[PDB]
Amino acid sequence: GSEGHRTLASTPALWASIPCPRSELRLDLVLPSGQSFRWREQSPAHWSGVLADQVWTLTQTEEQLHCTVYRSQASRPTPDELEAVRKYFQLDVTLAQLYHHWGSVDSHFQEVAQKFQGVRLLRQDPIECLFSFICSSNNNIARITGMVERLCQAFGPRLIQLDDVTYHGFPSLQALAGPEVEAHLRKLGLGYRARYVSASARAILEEQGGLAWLQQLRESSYEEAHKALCILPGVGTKVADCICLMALDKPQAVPVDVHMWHIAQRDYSWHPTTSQAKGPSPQTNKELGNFFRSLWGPYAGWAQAVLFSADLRQ
DNA sequence: GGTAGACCTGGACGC
DNA sequence: GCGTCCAGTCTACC
Ligand SMILES: Nc1nc2nc(Br)[nH]c2c(=O)[nH]1
Ligand SMILES: [Ca+2]
Repeated sequence: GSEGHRTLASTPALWASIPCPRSELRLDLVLPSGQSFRWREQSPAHWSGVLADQVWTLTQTEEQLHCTVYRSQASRPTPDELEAVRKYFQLDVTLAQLYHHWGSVDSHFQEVAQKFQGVRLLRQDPIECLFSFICSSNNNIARITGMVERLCQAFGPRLIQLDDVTYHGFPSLQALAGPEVEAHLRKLGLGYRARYVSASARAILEEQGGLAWLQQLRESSYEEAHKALCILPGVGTKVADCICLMALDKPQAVPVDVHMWHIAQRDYSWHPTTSQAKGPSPQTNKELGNFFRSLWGPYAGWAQAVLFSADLRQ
């Protein structure tokens, strides 16, 4: 009853709502689609994960997003805590206004969007977002998900346990920069990225100026932010774009990967024109990004999130 | 300035 | 049951 993961039905008094129609958000289309890797549908239509250093379970009805938080006396999320959720899902951004616009200038988008509504971008923590995507390169979402879980279990603060699940906060820079981290990460199965994580944490803490340097890029320009991130080991064009779009408030950033290349070729008959290469390469990937920006506008990265999410569900 | 190949690690084929 | 193919970043040499 009071044990295990909560469900809206089981612990009624332990849930607070926030107005949000499925047209503004679809948990099942945002949480497991490769933006954040820390949410799990422990119970049908109920997603659990760490949000703002606390564990939460979320579920939705046609017009409501139901939230419950596990902190001592179990109580309802307060108005402030709920505000943290609104911020995570960037709810001030009207997804219906964006879909209308993109669909107005892109007939193919209008078509896909008609069946994949509620795909918006999570506003993530720079650090969590940075190392999670360092683990993403040349990998698949399912594997990346386990790597990130083992990484947080081994180096992150222990939060609380529900059923046989112990939740952990994302490791700090100091922890990731500690001694022998790479070796431990390799036993955890991160492959060659184990080096990127260790090397990137130290680089940030010992050469770039620490956490302030990262949290800073958020006020800088996409052009600025993207160049800086590429300095870090394991952070190429894609990873840096994912970070700019999902954690540094650069909504025009467009991560270019195998999925976006397939979407470009199959749904737009796109081809590189300013570059000599016929396939993926540093030059062609940059062109594709510009292409999608030119097509969708200022919030091109968000539109990209819709097609990418839709391309996974296949 | 612009490419071939190696990288870790499993699922998903295909024979 | 096995050898490939897949889901980006970094460097050789150009
Ligand atoms: N373009 C793109 N590539 C990605 N890889 C991962 Br893993 N997640 C994403 C994403 O949201 N967009
Ligand atoms: Ca590939």
